Amino acid sequence: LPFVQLFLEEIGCTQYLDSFIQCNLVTEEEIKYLDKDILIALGVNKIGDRLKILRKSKSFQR
Amino acid sequence: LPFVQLFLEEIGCTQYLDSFIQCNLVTEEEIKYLDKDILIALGVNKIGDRLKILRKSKSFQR
Repeated sequence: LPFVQLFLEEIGCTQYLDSFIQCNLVTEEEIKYLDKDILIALGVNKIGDRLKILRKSKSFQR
Repeated sequence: LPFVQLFLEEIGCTQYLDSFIQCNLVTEEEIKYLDKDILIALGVNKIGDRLKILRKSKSFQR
């Protein structure tokens, strides 16, 4: 019962829900099993925060 | 042994020398711990290849 929403809420990325669901980041693993260039492509050209998600994406260890 | 040019040339980043040297990616480690946002911010907004560098970036171990 994953909820990337609860995660994006911490990384203030409420505008990355329908964006992540498209790229496939609605899981607590997909983000941990992906890259950052995927986010930017996901539809988040917003340079900067993108780097944050990069680190947050790793927030998952398992 | 700073020769990222050899590696950047293998990934096709001939136009990332003065860019990498700016951020400090002229080492076989700096890029080993860099992100896509770091590259895009480095001066490579070129969406796409960025992901490649992100992958090759990991090409570095020790």
